[PDB]
Amino acid sequence: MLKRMYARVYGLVQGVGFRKFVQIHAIRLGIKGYAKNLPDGSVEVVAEGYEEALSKLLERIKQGPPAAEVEKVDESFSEYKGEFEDFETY
Repeated sequence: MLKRMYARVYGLVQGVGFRKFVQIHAIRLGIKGYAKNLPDGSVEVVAEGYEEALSKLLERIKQGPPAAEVEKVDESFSEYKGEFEDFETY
């Protein structure tokens, strides 16, 4: 069940190891896509992979790394486009 998952992460989420934490867990789970800093201070994640893997990554995203303080994750699921070959951070 390949899917694409979009996640917007609000809170104390920049300067705290967030993008690397998502990347590591994505690589561990076989997920491709990206985690990106946004100018407003939040982070966005686009992830493609099997549903079960995406759900595991979502759980990680909601927690964040130890220095993060996640206020809310907004997520949305949609069709897998097979757009990515790696998991990148920007």
